[PDB]
Amino acid sequence: IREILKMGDERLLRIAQPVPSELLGSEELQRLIDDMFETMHHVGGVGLAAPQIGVDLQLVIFGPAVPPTILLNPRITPLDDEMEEGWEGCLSVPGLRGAVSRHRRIRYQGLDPQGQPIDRSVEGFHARVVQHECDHLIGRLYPSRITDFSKFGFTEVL
Ligand code: NI
Repeated sequence: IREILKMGDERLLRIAQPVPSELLGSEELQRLIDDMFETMHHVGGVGLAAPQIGVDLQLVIFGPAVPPTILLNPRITPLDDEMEEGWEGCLSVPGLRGAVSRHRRIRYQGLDPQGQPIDRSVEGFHARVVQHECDHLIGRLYPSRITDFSKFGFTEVL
């Protein structure tokens, strides 16, 4: 159970480095992956990005069902311009929720932990989780994507 970094920490604002091919299939990576699974489970997240536990790598884990997925070096492509508002919380932003507008429909690509391509087109909540998780790899937390501040508040008030 590694510590979740909280908003204010410089390490959540870094652009993350790509997982070098050398780590693919490795004991080092598998250990990092299990560390993130324990931590994500101990605090009840549906997602977690390696920079939230201070690990500077393009690696997210996630999974209204979404499959358990370990996604490395991702790239997102919107499939159209349709956008959609939904509630987001973040473990690095305890006590708060915002409404955020994201692409309704995305393709995502990257590598599984063995080096095998991932390639998926998804919609709705599955597309939201992935966009949320990949924003952490470019140093972005949801309050920086809010355009309607009437919907930003403390979870106990909203
Ligand atoms: Ni998050």
